[PDB]
Amino acid sequence: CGSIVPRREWRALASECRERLTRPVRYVVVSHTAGSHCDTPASCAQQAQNVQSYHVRNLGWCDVGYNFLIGEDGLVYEGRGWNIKGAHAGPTWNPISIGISFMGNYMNRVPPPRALRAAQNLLACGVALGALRSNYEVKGHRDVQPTLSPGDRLYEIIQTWSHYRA
Amino acid sequence: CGSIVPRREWRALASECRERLTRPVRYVVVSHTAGSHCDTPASCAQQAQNVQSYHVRNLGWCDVGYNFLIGEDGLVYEGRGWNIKGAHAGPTWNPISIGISFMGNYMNRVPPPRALRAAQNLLACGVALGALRSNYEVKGHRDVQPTLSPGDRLYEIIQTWSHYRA
Ligand SMILES: CCCCCCC(=O)O
Ligand code: NA
Repeated sequence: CGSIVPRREWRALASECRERLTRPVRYVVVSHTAGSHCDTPASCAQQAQNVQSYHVRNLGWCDVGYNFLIGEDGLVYEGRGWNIKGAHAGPTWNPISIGISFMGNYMNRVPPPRALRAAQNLLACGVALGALRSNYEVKGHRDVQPTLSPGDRLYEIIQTWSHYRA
Repeated sequence: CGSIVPRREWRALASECRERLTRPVRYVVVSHTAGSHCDTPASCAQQAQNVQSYHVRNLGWCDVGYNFLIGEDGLVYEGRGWNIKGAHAGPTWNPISIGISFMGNYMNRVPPPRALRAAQNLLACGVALGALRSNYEVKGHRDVQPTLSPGDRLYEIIQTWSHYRA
């Protein structure tokens, strides 16, 4: 639960986000970035920077929209974290969910087991902290918004998860 | 609790080790491999293979001697794990300790924060599982055996840890 790459370590611009989530949060929404893939701590720190740059500079958002990002390096990158409302699943789901995004496009490829392990351990951590309900529900991005996110291959994997609910 | 690269994923030779540790284990001994470092899941899986090869083929040991290895990629590699007696700290400490080894030489270098985080969260996981006592003690390799292990720079860092006792 303490094995998250913190904001400063991936050279994140400072957050301007103020809106808080109400703990414990019932929902996890799993997205993909549909961005470049990365499989080294060096390449994934850069990728998290690029995603945040797009969201802050181009979209004018207070921070990277996701609560956490997942690298194919098997590390979790701190986004808005447990306590700050994300921008990842639209205005109905953002206030009542944690958004975790796998960095890449998983339409025609899977994240490696280390990426999946990182995500599953992140969610266990959320329960332990009281950030997530013990009985949290995992949704695919496409289950709550019109998108291919989180990609067909990754979507089929999260459908098998104990906490998945269509 | 927590995330770990399992034996099969780093292509480990099958273990022949049978001798069990008595849970909960009171002591953690921190070593270095004094070997080549690695900072990618690909390079660290190979490094764990190389360390195990040395221990099994050359030293004739039943498995890699460490209970867990720590990569500069920020991942933990499963060694003998929580339940099997290691070969890392000699015949007095092996039966009463978990041996975790940072892959590299930390005489004139520190492990990156992600490596240190991985190790600290591995130990929290051990407590959560009942593998380690809640009041476990961290020892440097050099505190229980005549060696420079775990290297001057890493030794100075583990001296600052909550559970460290010389
Ligand atoms: C606040 C909860 C921390 C629990 C300790 C085990 C963990 O690393 O998740
Ligand atoms: Na002491």
